[PDB]
Amino acid sequence: GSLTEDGLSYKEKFVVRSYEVGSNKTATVETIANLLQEVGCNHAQSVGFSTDGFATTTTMRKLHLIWVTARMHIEIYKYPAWGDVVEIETWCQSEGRIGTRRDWILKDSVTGEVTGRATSKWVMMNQDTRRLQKVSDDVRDEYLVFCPQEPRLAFIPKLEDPAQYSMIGLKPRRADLDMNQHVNNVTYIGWVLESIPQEIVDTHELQVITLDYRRECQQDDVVDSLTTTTDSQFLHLLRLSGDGQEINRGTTLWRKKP
Amino acid sequence: GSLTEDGLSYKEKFVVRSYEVGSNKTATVETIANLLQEVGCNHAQSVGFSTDGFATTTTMRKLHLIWVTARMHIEIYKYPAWGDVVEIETWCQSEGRIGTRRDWILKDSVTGEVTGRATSKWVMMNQDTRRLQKVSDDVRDEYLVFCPQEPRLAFIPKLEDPAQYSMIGLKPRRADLDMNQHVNNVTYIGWVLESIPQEIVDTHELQVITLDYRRECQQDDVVDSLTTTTDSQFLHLLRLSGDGQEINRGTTLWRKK
Ligand SMILES: CC1=C(c2ccccc2)C(=O)N(C(C)(C)c2cc(Cl)cc(Cl)c2)CO1
Ligand SMILES: CC1=C(c2ccccc2)C(=O)N(C(C)(C)c2cc(Cl)cc(Cl)c2)CO1
Repeated sequence: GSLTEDGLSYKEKFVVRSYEVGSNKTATVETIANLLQEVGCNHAQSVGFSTDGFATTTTMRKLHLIWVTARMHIEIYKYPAWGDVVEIETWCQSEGRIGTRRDWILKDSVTGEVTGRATSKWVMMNQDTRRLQKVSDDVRDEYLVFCPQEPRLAFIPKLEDPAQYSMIGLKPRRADLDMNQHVNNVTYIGWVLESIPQEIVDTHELQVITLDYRRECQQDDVVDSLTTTTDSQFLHLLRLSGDGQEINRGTTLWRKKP
Repeated sequence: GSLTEDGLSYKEKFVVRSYEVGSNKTATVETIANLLQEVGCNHAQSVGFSTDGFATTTTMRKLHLIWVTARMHIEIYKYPAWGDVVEIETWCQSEGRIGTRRDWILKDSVTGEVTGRATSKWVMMNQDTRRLQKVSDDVRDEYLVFCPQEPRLAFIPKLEDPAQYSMIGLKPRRADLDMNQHVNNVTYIGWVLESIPQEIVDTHELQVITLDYRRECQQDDVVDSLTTTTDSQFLHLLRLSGDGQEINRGTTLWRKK
């Protein structure tokens, strides 16, 4: 991949792999989320951020601050097949003192058609206290020149008991942990979807997913995935085993297979 | 990637991805096993096999047979870092009537130094009955021309109760199922390693894994991973939760970091 002409966005091509696809021989939404993160990480490395975190700025490192996902919104018009080339363009925008927003456009590299779009909201957290805080001038100074400064946009209630559907006792595997031994953001997507009935997954494609991130799942945590029906639309809640804390809430929109 | 000069092997380069690495910022053994499968799948497609199975020949389709892994043996000398370029060469050889053998060599793309090797034995079976079939002349005729004909080589007891270590209630998620709707062969590797104590994983690197595949885990099955100590060496057993039907047995060899 590489920075675009103006150095304010980053493009990368990916060949969809045999193990990245599900029943339809098309990329899973988990694969798409992984590719989105990869092109985001590669953008960060191309403008000189260190590999030790997600675009931790010098001052963020001294103050023990990290970027964490508040929200992820993905819309897929067409999932690319095994062996297809997808091109993903990504950029990051400052959102004043609240945090940063990373956006993505997915294209079929052969046709140039837009096959999907994504947007994510990231906030700053003290890595030690897990408390959120406003982006200071000092931190913004260290990344604003890498961001388009005119707007460039690619583009949830709490599930009530009883849930219509559930998948309980979901556990992180060592493969779900990133370099920092934190649960990968993409695992949460997989967990949300686990409580959708197989009959829906077998006959529908996921068109839209919106996830709110409340709290991390640790390596030794156990998670329950809860789903209620609200094209089919669902409301989602991930919470810790034992009526523990909410970790995620979300919605999905599914379209009938063709 | 592409077929090599003589058309009897396939090479592909991979740039190791951010999410493919663990603690040391080097590729997981699960990532390496996935890349091995991918370069194997891409070889199959380059010599004309369709995506509907793992290199199902015309006659295998008529007889309702598929290739399944009987045994996987991987040795890693050096796990490549995030952003490193690894080159994998792969080829397939007939094993008389027993089945096929796919081998892999992993190299540092820049130095040509061999960083790993793998070999796998694959057998023909009806997925539903699990009944094994010796490779007939008619099936061999449909793939032998894509294989080197002279040998080219890249290069287990049942755990007794009680196991020293265990991880119980392991269940496949939707991402663990392949395009043909069965549990990915790499999931079994992850499950085996789940019962290795954290203290070993934190201080050691996996140098060797040998897995014997006894029968498939279905989408709704629940698995127990059992490990006993035998450089540290372990014996491994994956069995169905409840009835204790054997799914896999294996051994691992770990070196200090
Ligand atoms: C400085 C910065 C950038 C950033 C901004 C402009 C250019 C490159 C990175 C950035 O993308 N950040 C976030 C947190 C959005 C990010 C997202 C992703 Cl999926 C990967 C990385 Cl590794 C990081 C925040 O901090
Ligand atoms: C015909 C064939 C080939 C084969 C033989 C020569 C050239 C290409 C494929 C082959 O590789 N087979 C196995 C089953 C070993 C294989 C392994 C892998 Cl990791 C992927 C595929 Cl998709 C299949 C079996 O049958």
